[PDB]
Amino acid sequence: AVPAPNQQPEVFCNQIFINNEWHDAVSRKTFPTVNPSTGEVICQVAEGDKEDVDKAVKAARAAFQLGSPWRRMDASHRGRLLNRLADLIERDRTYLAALETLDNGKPYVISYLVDLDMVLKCLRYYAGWADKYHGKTIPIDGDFFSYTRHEPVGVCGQIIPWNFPLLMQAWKLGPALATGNVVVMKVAEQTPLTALYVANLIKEAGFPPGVVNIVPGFGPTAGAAIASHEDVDKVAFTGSTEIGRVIQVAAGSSNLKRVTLELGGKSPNIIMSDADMDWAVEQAHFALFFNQGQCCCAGSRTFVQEDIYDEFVERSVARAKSRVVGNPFDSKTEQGPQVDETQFKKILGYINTGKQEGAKLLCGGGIAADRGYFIQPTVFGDVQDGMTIAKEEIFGPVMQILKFKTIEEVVGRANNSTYGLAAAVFTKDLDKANYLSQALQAGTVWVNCYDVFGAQSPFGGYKMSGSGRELGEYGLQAYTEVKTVTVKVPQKNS
Amino acid sequence: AVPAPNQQPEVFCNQIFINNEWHDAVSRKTFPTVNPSTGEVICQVAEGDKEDVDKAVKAARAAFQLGSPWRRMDASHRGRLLNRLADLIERDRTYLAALETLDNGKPYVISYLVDLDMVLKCLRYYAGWADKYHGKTIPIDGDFFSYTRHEPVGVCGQIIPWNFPLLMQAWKLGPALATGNVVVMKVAEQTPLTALYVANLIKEAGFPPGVVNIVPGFGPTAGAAIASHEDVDKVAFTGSTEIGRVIQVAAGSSNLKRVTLELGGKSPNIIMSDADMDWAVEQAHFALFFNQGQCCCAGSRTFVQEDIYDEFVERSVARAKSRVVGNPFDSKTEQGPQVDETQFKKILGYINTGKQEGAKLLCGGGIAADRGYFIQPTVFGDVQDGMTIAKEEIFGPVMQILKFKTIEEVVGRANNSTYGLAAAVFTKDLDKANYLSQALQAGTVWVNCYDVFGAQSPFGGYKMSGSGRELGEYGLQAYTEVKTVTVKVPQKNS
Amino acid sequence: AVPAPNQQPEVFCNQIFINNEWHDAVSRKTFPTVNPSTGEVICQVAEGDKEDVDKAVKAARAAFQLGSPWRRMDASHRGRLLNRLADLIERDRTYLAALETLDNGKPYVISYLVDLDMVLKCLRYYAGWADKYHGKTIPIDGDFFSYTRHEPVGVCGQIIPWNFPLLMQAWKLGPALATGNVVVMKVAEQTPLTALYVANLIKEAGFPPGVVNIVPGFGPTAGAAIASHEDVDKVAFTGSTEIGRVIQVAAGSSNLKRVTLELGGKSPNIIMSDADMDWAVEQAHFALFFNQGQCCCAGSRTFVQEDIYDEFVERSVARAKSRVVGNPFDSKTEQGPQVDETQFKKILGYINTGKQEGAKLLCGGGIAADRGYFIQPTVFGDVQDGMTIAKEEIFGPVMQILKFKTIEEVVGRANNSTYGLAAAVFTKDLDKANYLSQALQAGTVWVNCYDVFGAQSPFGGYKMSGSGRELGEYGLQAYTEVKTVTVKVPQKNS
Amino acid sequence: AVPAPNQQPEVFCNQIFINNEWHDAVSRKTFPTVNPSTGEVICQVAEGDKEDVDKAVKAARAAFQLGSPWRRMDASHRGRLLNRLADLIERDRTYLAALETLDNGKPYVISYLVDLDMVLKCLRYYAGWADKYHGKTIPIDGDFFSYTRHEPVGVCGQIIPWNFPLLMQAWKLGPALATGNVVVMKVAEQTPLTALYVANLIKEAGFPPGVVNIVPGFGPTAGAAIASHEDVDKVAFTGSTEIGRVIQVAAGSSNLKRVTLELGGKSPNIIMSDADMDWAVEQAHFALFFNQGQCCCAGSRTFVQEDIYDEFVERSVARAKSRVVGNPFDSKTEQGPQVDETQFKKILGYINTGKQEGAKLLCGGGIAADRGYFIQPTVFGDVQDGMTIAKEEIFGPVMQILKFKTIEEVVGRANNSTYGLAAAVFTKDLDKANYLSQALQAGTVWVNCYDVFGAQSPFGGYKMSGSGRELGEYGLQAYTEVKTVTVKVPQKNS
Ligand SMILES: O=c1c(-c2ccc(O)cc2)coc2cc(O[C@@H]3O[C@H](CO)[C@@H](O)[C@H](O)[C@H]3O)ccc12
Ligand SMILES: O=c1c(-c2ccc(O)cc2)coc2cc(O[C@@H]3O[C@H](CO)[C@@H](O)[C@H](O)[C@H]3O)ccc12
Repeated sequence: AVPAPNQQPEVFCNQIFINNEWHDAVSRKTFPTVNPSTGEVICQVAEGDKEDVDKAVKAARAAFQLGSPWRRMDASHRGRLLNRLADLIERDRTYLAALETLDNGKPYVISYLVDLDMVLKCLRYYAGWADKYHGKTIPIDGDFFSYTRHEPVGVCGQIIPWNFPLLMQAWKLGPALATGNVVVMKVAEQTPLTALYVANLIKEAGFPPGVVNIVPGFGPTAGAAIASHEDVDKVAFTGSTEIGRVIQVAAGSSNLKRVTLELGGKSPNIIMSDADMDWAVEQAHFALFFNQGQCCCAGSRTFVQEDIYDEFVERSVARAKSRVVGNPFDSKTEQGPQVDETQFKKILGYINTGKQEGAKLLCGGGIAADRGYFIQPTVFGDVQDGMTIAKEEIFGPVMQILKFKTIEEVVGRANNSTYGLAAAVFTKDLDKANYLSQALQAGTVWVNCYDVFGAQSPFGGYKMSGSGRELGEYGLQAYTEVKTVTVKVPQKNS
Repeated sequence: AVPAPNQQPEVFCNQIFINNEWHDAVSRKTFPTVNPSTGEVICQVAEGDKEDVDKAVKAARAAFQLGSPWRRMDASHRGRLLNRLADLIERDRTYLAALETLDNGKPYVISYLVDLDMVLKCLRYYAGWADKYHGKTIPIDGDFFSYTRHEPVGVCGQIIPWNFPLLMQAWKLGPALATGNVVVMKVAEQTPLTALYVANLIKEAGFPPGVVNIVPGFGPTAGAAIASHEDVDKVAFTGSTEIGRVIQVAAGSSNLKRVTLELGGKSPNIIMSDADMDWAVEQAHFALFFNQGQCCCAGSRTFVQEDIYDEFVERSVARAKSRVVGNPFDSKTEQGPQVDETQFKKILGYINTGKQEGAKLLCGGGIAADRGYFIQPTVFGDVQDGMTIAKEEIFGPVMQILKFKTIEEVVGRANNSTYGLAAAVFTKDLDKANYLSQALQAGTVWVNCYDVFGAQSPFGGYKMSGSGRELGEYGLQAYTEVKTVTVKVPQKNS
Repeated sequence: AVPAPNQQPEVFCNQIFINNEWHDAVSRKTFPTVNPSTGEVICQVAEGDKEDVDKAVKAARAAFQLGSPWRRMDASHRGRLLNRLADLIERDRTYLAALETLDNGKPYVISYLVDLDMVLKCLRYYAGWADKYHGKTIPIDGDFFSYTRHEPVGVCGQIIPWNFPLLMQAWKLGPALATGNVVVMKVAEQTPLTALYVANLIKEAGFPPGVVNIVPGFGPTAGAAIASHEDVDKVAFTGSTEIGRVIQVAAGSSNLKRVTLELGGKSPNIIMSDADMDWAVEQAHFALFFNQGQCCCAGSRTFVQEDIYDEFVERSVARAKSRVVGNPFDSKTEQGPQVDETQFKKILGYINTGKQEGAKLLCGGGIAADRGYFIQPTVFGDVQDGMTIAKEEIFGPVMQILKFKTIEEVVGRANNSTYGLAAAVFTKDLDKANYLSQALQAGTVWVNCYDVFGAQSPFGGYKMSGSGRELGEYGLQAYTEVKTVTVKVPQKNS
Repeated sequence: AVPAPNQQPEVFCNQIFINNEWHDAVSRKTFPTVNPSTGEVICQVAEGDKEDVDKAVKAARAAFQLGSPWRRMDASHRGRLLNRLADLIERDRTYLAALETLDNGKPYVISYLVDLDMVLKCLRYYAGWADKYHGKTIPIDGDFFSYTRHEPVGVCGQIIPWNFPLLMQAWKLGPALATGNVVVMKVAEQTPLTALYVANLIKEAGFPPGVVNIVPGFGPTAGAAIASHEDVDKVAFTGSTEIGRVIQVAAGSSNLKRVTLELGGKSPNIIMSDADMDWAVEQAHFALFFNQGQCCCAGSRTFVQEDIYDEFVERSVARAKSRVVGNPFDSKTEQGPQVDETQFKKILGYINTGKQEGAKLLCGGGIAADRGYFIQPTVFGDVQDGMTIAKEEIFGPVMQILKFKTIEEVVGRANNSTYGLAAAVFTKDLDKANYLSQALQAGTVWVNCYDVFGAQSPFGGYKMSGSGRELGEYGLQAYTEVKTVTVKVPQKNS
């Protein structure tokens, strides 16, 4: 039930957002953001750098001062504000979904039904938490009354990637604002537009100036400035494992700001011989190909028990061959372009590595159109653990299918990775499902499904897939600083 | 009610502890540990380095393998084991208190009545948590059953300082073991002995081999090896802010292991004009001078409202002058030696800086004996915020007294620091107490008391005094890795 | 900032509400509801009895069937629905506040600014809980996976009084609906109208039929039918202690349905000699006189320390004398009529008892107008604990002022009661505040304030003032039935 | 690994236990307790009545006075005391197990390995909770600091049955003492001895006098006195649904004391066609026959899918026939006598009713020896839902086997009962397991197991099987009274 999109939405916001006002970079520099479907420049965007970050941080610090409107505001009112923002986003849903597709490349039907819905659910969920994250009264030894305050951690730097621009913004703003923090946010140069428009809505909703500040720009500049800033209390970063390390090192080298990381993965999707064949095949397809394969938790290692391997591979290849690649604004399109040229080439490079290393190319394997960054849905069979495409995050429409015999075997192989973001298990058997879900070293284990996200269930990596959790009650922890208050009393009684 | 101490306890453990066995360093090197009261070498200790740490980590990894005794053991049995350890420590309480005093220098009466009691309470507290830290069942959207497992984070490197050897070991082992982790622990070269003996008790209690491993040695070697290790999942460090940064950088540079830090402070102790004079004076004395001034949360900035300043200073100086410095085994001794020569000199250097910068030396200010590292209880009056001794952690028997007028003023001054470990407020007024406890940026705010610790109340730093919390339920968080399991079900019902 | 009221709002709903439809009583009987300001009949209302209750219960049971729209609905959607209801109530705020005043008698300014705001905050608060009340995953001994589901308790009978018609409905509906229960609600015969209109909004908001059912009528009929019903799972009752006992007896005599009770009180308001005189006097006045004295937690025993007694009494009498009694629709009116003739006479009876027993009548003491049920603000001084007006809930504009000397004395006197709903302490002293708040046996202790309610803080009685709590997270407990699920697994691991 | 029992343990305690002293009944009356294996009187026991209960309540009230040793004691010390008690019980384990068997009739091997182990785990579990049940600090609207104290509910009347004498005492004392309450306990006239000995241990462990008081006697006297007492704050009763109602009525008729109930059941044990036959058969046997069939949660309705019915019945009959009935002190004995003559006759009466109503008697059906109260393991086949033995709790060695076809069918039949204590599901299928566990209306649903209890997992009834939960964190709720404290502050900040 999807409203017709404006396939060329107007852009209203393309500057740096500080104190609820729009600003050029101090340097006046700008950078183009491209439509990945055409390769054409959509528009120019203010290129924030250290000096702009510095202004944003000072605005946030000021907004976070004891006695400020934001600090004095009732927690429940923070909730009202988050709900207002959600309402405004819903009002402009059709526009935002189109803009998202324009700048990112994902099919408009998905932007509208999936990304925007999830954004709304996330904000509305966290709205509910604003006045419900209690501290404790504690029965300490001796004649004392002891309790904890759950205070905001303070000025939060938030750095988000380009694969889910609006959704990532929501996953960050929701918990941070619900718990009374202020933020300086760096959005991805590939996809700055939708986030900037939301800032307009943040203003419209009534958030005090300085509470949310957005700085578009490049990573080694604006991003590094946030990570290294002496007055940023906490940084949250979603992106590559490689940059994640830069972030944590920067935090250690600067002011020991608190850090959470949502990084990449090479998530194993395990199909047992008793799985429902049709369901497993469609889910495995979805698990890998969703969002042009641009998911950190993509099912990029499809383990299939030998007894069903041949059939599973056949059906998978057929499903991949029938997948509709094309104009993201066309309702029939299942798969849009990759986000940019760098990704485009990286993916082609990996495909080549797959060919080179002896994986069986079963379909696709090349460019899918001659404008934009479209790539054919690609499937490799007989993939081995030692192969590059079996170890490294491809982040494109490239599926790896591996064969295994025993449950003990697949556990060891699935877990033999420095990633651990997610995993899935397809089986009808109670015991197998429980054995596997316990044994897999991943932040999320899905059973007979994949990519099931709920605002109420935490998500995050084991190992080098990250640290900390987002969503659910757990998502509040990293945005809270704990204070113990311990008072002498005349005589302690139970 | 204190048993007479053996003033020369025999040493039974001085090697590296791995798989419940004692080992020499691979290099066979050893290092002397000194009795700070005499300057004499107590004994030689195995000097662990990278290769030793590597063996310890492998032992831990093995003990943490799925299906291992430690992994399969009932959570409640982990609790039994912690209680057994506490029992064994209590059995050997008199010995351990003596050994603690011998190697550290703190008065034996305090070791016995304070340190060991606190050790016992910590372990017994955490024993109770072992089977009570629940995950969640979560009402996620759609036809799914979603829940979280609270799993052990895994192999935990733990690095502890010398000021509270036994207590720090307990604050680390308790939460870690209660939640089913394994540890590789680096103890301080100044104070290795008591921790090594406890390892014997850990074996005696029945903990599986590899669950707890201890590596004595130096920081830039053994410590750095742990922080940088590729198979250590989590590191907890207590020590200086300076080294804290090294730790977090090492974590970012290696495997993105999770990090918690308990660092230094320059905690403000605020005396309002309506405070109970006698109580405030005694508590302020205690707040600073306790444990030879070797507390991260020492009340090293004593702010006194002008109307009571003169009297407060007078009484403080008197109390300081009457403080008994001497042999830690003598029941009359209130203050032993500083831990070692480096600290000895650092403190003298700070005292000199205080004189140099124009603070009023009101008493002490020099060496207190000609053997060992004894320092006169020292008090500076009319201290100004810009002074070095008002900004930097001295970690010795050196009190700073500052004068202020208004509550608004003292809040801003107290908070004007990059530390934020603790603070205290002395007042009879309800409103003043609440205003201050809310406004002070510190991990713990004490009201009309100081240095009140309870195993049930969390403790840790704001700002550069650290990150994360120890003690209480909060102490379990950093030792837990959260897994979401999300299962497709036929039809979800409330 | 209050919109002008329609002083004769039209009535749209006066029937029994079942399955989102309006019905006459099976008997076709009706009863008048009166405007307490004039004594005139506002309108006729369906008089529900056992047979009507029976229909309502069956509708609720049906709506609660496994697989029903209400049972299958996402928890988060329950939240959306509660927020919609809140929105609809806000839309019709001016109307509802006027209708509330018309039927109940409270000043329209209060209905609008207080009752309706509180209604909105309650519903919006609970909307937030709907998908956040987790069960647990539990580390049980042995090779099992054990967890709990927090299920709805089921069909909930809810019986509410007349003193805060809209608010009481909110306090009941919020937690019940947030946790996915269904309700059969009995509203007070004195004040049925506003609750019935809200039922219309419940329908409009989109709640499935049968989820909320309302049955107007009398207590010994409709109420008793709910309490004794064989298919009602849980009953919540707010009202007199006397009827509370009937309710619990009925539950025990029928099907052992779960019970919570919010009953009366005789709450002590304790003014220490160091209190802020002006603040304490105004708050004490408010504490007693609010809502025509018709609050279960009214501060009906004002304990004043002897040193300030005379002045406090003087100021209190003056404040009471200046209190404006009259037409609730007039913006200048502070106090409307009592709810009905029965209460009117009960109160006059108590005033007479006060005179008879030797309390000092300091002002008021009689009827305040010759139409409606208006009573003069009345103050008794030198009240003694043994006096009837010091022991029994008057529920009218009748203040008792008692004198005391010591803190130990006042504690014992305040606690010497079979009520324990609330209490208050006025003092500037930290220690006194802490001593008293710990020692007073009451569900809520206010310090330097009174009647401070927040949707996030629980409220309920000690002793015979009730059992269970409303508001906050605690309010969810009585609406939840806990199921343990314990599953054999192949091998349990931490 | 079981120590040889003293088959005639000496009795040391047979009086009323008040203030850690032993007393005769005021009336000096005594009653015989019988050995159900022989029918011989073991010894005489003080017969407590109202006057004795009154003394016990006063002692408890006194021990619960503000400032008393028990009220002032550190929460953690409560835990130490519970652990000491557990230790003492373990010390006297062999003795207690024998005495339990002597008075109750259950096999000594079971008393020793099961009952006593469970007792120890329960107490040790709750010891850990003593200082961990936090209240909350709450982010309330306005300039206030609001928090809750979790206080003890107070004087707790606890009434326990005879089927698990020691275990029931533990399930009651653990949560109550851990949370700082005091108790007056009524133990069953059939089995008073072990609970009285434990009182001796309670004294030995160091519990202040009056904290635990035990009154042996009859139900309509001592029990009723507790339920109706004006100074008992809370009552917990385990027993028959019929008496449960008397208890709740008594609570409503007296002082509105808080009530929790653990009542009977007719729990369905559902065997699907894909279940592991051998496992299901042995578990179904255990589910029903354990403890002479005297478990409230006995699997007394065994539903078997038609395709496996014949085989399942055959194997069940064989297993029942081979069950060893005899002297509970003989290591070969699987089943002892029933608890007394009343039960003996009730069970025979039910067996006759089964024959009479047309159930197929497949084995047993009569008396098993001519001394004591031994009954043949009895199995009825082709049982129909309308039969009396299918509806009423038999509480003896009498198995009902019913046949069903579809999963929808069995859900409706299993749930068609006014009981709802427990249920079980045997199946290998993931979906079936999840569907059934969600749909069954029972406090505990076991999957592929039965009678799996853990101190950490809650247990209790839906419907008329009771209200409230015992064990786990949930077991603490009914022993806690919640107080909100709400303090005016100068300026509220997040
Ligand atoms: O990969 C996904 C991420 C994500 C978020 C943060 C990261 O760092 C990485 C990935 C977030 O949401 C997702 C939703 C996805 O699919 C959608 O999932 C939702 C609910 O799970 C459904 O409403 C839709 O049917 C389905 O299209 C798939 C992948 C992701
Ligand atoms: O500073 C203290 C630390 C500590 C621990 C870790 C750190 O990193 C820094 C400090 C631990 O324990 C302490 C106990 C202290 O005092 C004792 O504290 C306890 C309770 O607080 C009392 O029972 C004793 O009487 C009192 O002397 C004072 C300071 C510290």
